Formats: sequence, C-alpha cells, structure tokens
Amino acid sequence: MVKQIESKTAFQEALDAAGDKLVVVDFSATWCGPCKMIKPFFHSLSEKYSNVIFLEVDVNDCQDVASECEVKCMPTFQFFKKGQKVGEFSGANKEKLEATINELV
Amino acid sequence: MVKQIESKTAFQEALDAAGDKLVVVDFSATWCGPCKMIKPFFHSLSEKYSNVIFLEVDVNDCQDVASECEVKCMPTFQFFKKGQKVGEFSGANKEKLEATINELV
Repeated sequence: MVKQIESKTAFQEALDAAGDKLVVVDFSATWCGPCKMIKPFFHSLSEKYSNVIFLEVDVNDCQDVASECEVKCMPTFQFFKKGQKVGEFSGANKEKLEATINELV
Repeated sequence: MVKQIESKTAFQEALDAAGDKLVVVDFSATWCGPCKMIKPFFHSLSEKYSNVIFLEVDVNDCQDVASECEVKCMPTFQFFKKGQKVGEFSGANKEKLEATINELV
C-alpha cells in the first residue's frame, strides 16, 4: 500500500528505512486532473510490487519538500535507491511509470 | 501594473473588460523556485507594455480556475484575445515570454 508523507522528517526517515529497496514518490496536487486520473493505478502498483516502496506527497501540504526536490509539474514521479535520485519524469503516463520501475528495481 | 485575481467571477470579468487587448495570465505557486525567479520580470513587462493586460493567479487560491484552464506546470503563461486562448507555454523563459507578446499583440 501507499505511504502518505506529511513532513520533511517523515520523508527522510522513509528514505532511510527503505534500505536497498527502490522508492517511488508521487508528487501531486488535489486540484490537478491527471493526478486524480492516475491515483488508482499508482495504488494498484503498490499491491503488485511488494518489493518496492510507494510514497505520496501533496505539494501543498509539504511545500518545503516540494521546493527542495525541485518539483515543477504535476504529477512528478521521482525514483530513489539508497538515498539517491536515480530517475525522474512528469505526466500521467501509465506504461512509462511501470516500465521505469522494471528498469530500476 | 499586474492585477491579482482571487475568484472565478473576477477572472471572467477581467477577460470581459479587456475588450480588444491581449491578456497575459501567469499561473503560479508560492513554493515554486522559477515562479519566484520570474516575478520581477513579469511586473516590468506590465510597465513597459501599457496596451496589454497582465493578470496573476495563484493556483492554490483559485483551484477552480487552475483546474478549468487545465494547468499542470508552474509557471504557465496563457494568452487570450477576445475571450479566446490564442497561446500557451510553461517554464520561466524570459525571452520567449516577451517574444510571444510581440507576436500576439
């Protein structure tokens, strides 16, 4: 299932506890049409791939995290392995999302 | 100078009162780095071109306007003439912003 992040402390701790697993973060906004469109698919991925950690961050709720990760489009998916960003793209493209996960896992 | 929009009613009325003038709308978010970076230049344009109307809309303040204009990146500049959208692009590119205004005015 998807973990809801509500502070910078929580964001950093999740990246830590992740260990060697791939982490996928969905940066979204409640008023953005695509974001709402791709939400159910994002949750399905977390049930299919149990060896990957899925996190959700509302940019309005955590303005400090959004600003530091340099987010500028919604939704933006950022990929991390061992505390480091190893991938990134924006837009609600289902095929590309899953294809990227298979490349980095 | 730049007009701050704080409701959908105000947005529609400005587009109306505009008459035959070109309208440039800056869709932004307070936490987005580029947005803050290009703000002073956007205001300078409103003092240079007095025959063009410049409007600013915070996407968090007017979620209904952002959603209907289908905004997905920040900042997004949308151009309107006689109630119709005649141009659009996103990103803080100063040259492109001014060059577009000279093409549509």
